[PDB]
Amino acid sequence: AIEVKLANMEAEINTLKSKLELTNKLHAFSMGKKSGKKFFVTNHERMPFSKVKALCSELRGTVAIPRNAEENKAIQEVAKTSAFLGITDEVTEGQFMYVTGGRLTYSNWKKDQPDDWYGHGLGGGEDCVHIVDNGLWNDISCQASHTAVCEFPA
Amino acid sequence: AIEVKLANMEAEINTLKSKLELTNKLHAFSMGKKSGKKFFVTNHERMPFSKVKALCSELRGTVAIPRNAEENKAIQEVAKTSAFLGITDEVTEGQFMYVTGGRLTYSNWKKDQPDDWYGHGLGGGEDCVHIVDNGLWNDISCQASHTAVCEFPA
Amino acid sequence: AIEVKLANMEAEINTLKSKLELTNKLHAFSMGKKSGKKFFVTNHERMPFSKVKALCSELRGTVAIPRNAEENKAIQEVAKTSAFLGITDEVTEGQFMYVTGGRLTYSNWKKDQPDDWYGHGLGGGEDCVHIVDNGLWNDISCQASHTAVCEFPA
Ligand SMILES: CC(=O)N[C@@H]1[C@@H](O)[C@@H](O)[C@@H](CO)O[C@H]1O
Ligand SMILES: CC(=O)N[C@@H]1[C@@H](O)[C@@H](O)[C@@H](CO)O[C@H]1O
Ligand SMILES: CC(=O)N[C@@H]1[C@@H](O)[C@@H](O)[C@@H](CO)O[C@H]1O
Ligand SMILES: [Ca+2]
Ligand SMILES: [Ca+2]
Ligand SMILES: [Ca+2]
Ligand SMILES: [Ca+2]
Ligand SMILES: [Ca+2]
Ligand SMILES: [Ca+2]
Ligand SMILES: [Ca+2]
Ligand SMILES: [Ca+2]
Ligand SMILES: [Ca+2]
Ligand SMILES: [Cl-]
Ligand SMILES: [Cl-]
Ligand SMILES: [Cl-]
Ligand code: NA
Repeated sequence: AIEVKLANMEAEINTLKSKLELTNKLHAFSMGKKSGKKFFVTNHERMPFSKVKALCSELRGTVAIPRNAEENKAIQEVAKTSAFLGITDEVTEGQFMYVTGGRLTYSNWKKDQPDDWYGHGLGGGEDCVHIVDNGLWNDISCQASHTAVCEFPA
Repeated sequence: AIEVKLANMEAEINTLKSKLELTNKLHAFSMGKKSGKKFFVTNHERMPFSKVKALCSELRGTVAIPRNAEENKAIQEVAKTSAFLGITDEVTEGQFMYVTGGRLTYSNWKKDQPDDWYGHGLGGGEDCVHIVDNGLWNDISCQASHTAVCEFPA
Repeated sequence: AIEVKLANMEAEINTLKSKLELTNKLHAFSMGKKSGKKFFVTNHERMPFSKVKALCSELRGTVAIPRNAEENKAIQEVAKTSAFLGITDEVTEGQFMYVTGGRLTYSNWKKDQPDDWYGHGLGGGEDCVHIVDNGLWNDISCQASHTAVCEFPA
């Protein structure tokens, strides 16, 4: 009986694993995930960049990053309002990098941006990035609060 | 070795438990749950209060209860139509109580309400409570059908 | 030792089964599944009929099928755009059948449809069906791309 029960629990475990995989697949689908496309999700809450990174990390995803015009539009649509992007120049001023490492391969900066502005009064300049009107990018204070949009693999 | 096999399966189970918790957190996030805020959800189905309590309990949740003006607005936005609240004066006419216990702390009654109206000729007065698109409360018959909105802990 | 651990593992597995069922129930509820009604879900992606079938099947559901005017309205509500239905006459031209088997009963064809049109130039006639804007049906090429909408049991 002991070995028979053990073999059954292995089957129970494998069955639950496939069932949870199905649950995740269905959830992604109902939330709009498209075939061969990473999917962006948000709870529409505004918060400082540090909280956005922690929260997406907690969800096993990353802070949304547009790699091309298409993805930039996808993120804009999900957010509906201004959201943070996983891009910053905290490591080297003026040199924007993906929070997930590397130099930029695509950008959609607003005219006269990035300008590492200090006038906001929160302290320091501007090392974070958010997507504003018309999907254009603006460098903004990481201390500022904007929409949290997380990314999951295609 | 059965002991090793058993240890290995315990580990597999712990991983599934972690993945399921992740699934639950992502679902809430994708549905708009705010940090430190309660999670209100609805299927937009109107039904008698009895139905709503049973439904929310089945989901291990409870009928939505606004504890302040903020939450009242949040519930209003999710329901988008008239929704029952987890408040009734069924036990003792005149003394409204939370379905989860205790005397009302916050309220937002409409003018001329509660009137424990009997004119609905549906049987008895009005011992339940529902919200209107305006956000104000009105006592209504528990036998009437209104939107089901369940809440989950912050 | 061994037998006690096995008993606890059985218990751990059952609580996991229980929690997963609850996750599935909550997901459906939050997506709008009405009591005693089947529930329709879509990711708003357009794709050839064979892909829609494959996808719904992967999710343990089937391509949406309107069995009456109410369900037809429900499906158009969910689709928001032209979507394929689980109905075709691929087996025997002129005799529409449900993908899950059986001859078509309730129908809601647009005037002058079905017409097994060839002029589309995709090759062959029209053996699939899609619901357009207004809820009416049209036979269309199974090779054309339309919104994927899956249904799950009441
Ligand atoms: C939301 C936004 O774009 N803020 C920018 C700020 O980052 C800075 O560039 C400033 C320059 O004066 O202009 C503002 O409009
Ligand atoms: C939706 C609503 O407000 N219903 C109320 C009803 O509860 C009762 O108070 C009645 C007075 O006869 O007035 C109605 O307007
Ligand atoms: C979308 C739609 O209704 N397409 C139809 C097509 O199926 C075929 O019937 C054709 C014949 O003139 O008319 C088109 O309007
Ligand atoms: Ca079993
Ligand atoms: Ca900077
Ligand atoms: Ca700037
Ligand atoms: Ca009473
Ligand atoms: Ca009363
Ligand atoms: Ca009243
Ligand atoms: Ca335990
Ligand atoms: Ca045909
Ligand atoms: Ca046609
Ligand atoms: Cl900064
Ligand atoms: Cl009553
Ligand atoms: Cl065809
Ligand atoms: Na979900």
